Amino acid sequence: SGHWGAWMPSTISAFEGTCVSIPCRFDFPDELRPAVVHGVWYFNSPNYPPVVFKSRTQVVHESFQGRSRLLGDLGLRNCTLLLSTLSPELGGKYYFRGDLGGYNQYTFSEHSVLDIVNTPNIVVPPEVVAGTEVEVSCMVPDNCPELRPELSWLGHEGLGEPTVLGRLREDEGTWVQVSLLHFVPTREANGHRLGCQAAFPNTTLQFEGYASLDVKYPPVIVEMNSSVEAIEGSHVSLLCGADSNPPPLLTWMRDGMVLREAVAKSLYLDLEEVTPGEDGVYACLAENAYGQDNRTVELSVMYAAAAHHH
Ligand SMILES: *[C@@H]1O[C@H](CO)[C@@H](O[C@@H]2O[C@H](CO)[C@@H](O[C@@H]3O[C@H](CO[C@H]4O[C@H](CO)[C@@H](O)[C@H](O[C@H]5O[C@H](CO)[C@@H](O)[C@H](O)[C@@H]5O)[C@@H]4O)[C@@H](O)[C@H](O)[C@@H]3O)[C@H](O)[C@H]2NC(C)=O)[C@H](O)[C@H]1NC(C)=O
Ligand SMILES: *[C@@H]1O[C@H](CO)[C@@H](O)[C@H](O)[C@H]1NC(C)=O
Ligand SMILES: *[C@@H]1O[C@H](CO)[C@@H](O)[C@H](O)[C@H]1NC(C)=O
Ligand SMILES: *[C@@H]1O[C@H](CO)[C@@H](O)[C@H](O)[C@H]1NC(C)=O
Ligand SMILES: *[C@H]1O[C@H](CO)[C@@H](O)[C@H](O)[C@@H]1O
Repeated sequence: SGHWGAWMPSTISAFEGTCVSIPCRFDFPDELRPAVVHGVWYFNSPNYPPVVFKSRTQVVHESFQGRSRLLGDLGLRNCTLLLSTLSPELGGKYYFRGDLGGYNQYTFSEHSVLDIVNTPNIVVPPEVVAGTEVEVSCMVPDNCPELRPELSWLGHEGLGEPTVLGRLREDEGTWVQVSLLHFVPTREANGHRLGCQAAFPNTTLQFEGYASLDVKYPPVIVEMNSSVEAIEGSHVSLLCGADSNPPPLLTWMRDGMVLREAVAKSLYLDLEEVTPGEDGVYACLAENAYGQDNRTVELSVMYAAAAHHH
């Protein structure tokens, strides 16, 4: 109580070409009773930081000229800063310095890191599995009073209609715009391109961000031979194809014995000089981390080989 100190969000973000208001409050010993309260805003991009604002001499660095103005009264312990027409160069650390005349100048420790962005924020859970309810969100910074972002999805036709949460508060007292997608994805939703757009009315500013859904799903054996009727002594190739994400482990088996095994989309089982001893049921097993599938095929050597003398 009645102490040198400041209060501002450690981090804050805004769209390139827009504005940002950095909420700021500072305090000082009440015993001072200054007739006039002065202040200085400094900028550190990565020992001579450019001056954003300085009430004393009204000096403004060229990078901030006509792009920065102090909001709120310093006499009311309110050092809120507005930065306008933002460009990537303005990204960095901002800190405030109090000046109550005499030797009562004070550079406050707490600062604010401004992040300037050009794409909306799409949040997708690290593991998306088919058959489970999934939430996807588009987040957008909302710290510009003069310009409000309109949020919209791109290529969301198969995922259902969005649910707009609106302006939400995050930590440090900053704001975001959030829109949601709640859906149960099938295997078809794998690779689906998801896009979000942040547009500002009465401007030409339009920001787009895209992401691709990685949908995991169990194997479905889609390629499989029908009942094989082979010629004596011929060559027989059995093919088992499987569709899964991630790619499946394919296993050819007969009589409880693994004939061939490989992590692939398709797996061939080659039988040479086919004899009646090769007759029987062959099984193809497909499995990944999310499920399994299996089919069988009966091999029948029912065609006698013709003699071959020339
Ligand atoms: C330190 O000083 C700073 C600056 O002096 C103070 O910050 C200001 O505080 C005042 C309150 O004293 C605020 O003024 C209020 O603003 C409210 C804003 O809400 C409406 O107005 C907007 C107009 O641009 C409008 O966008 C908004 O949303 C509408 O549009 C959206 C899309 O267009 C849509 O999503 C919405 O649903 C809605 O339709 C609202 O309608 C307003 O409601 C109040 O009546 C009052 O005017 C300033 O905005 C603050 N300025 C800044 C830069 O933050 C700060 O409080 C001081 N600190 C202390 C401790 O005193
Ligand atoms: C946006 O509207 C403001 C007033 O609300 C006006 O000053 C400005 O010129 C407009 N910008 C454009 C590009 O029309
Ligand atoms: C099984 O099917 C694959 C692909 O359709 C084919 O290449 C292969 O020759 C077939 N096997 C037999 C014995 O016909
Ligand atoms: C093959 O799949 C069926 C269900 O599709 C299952 O009941 C059976 O146990 C599976 N067989 C093997 C060997 O995994
Ligand atoms: C600011 O200056 C020093 C900082 O410790 C103290 O005398 C006191 O906190 C004052 O507010």
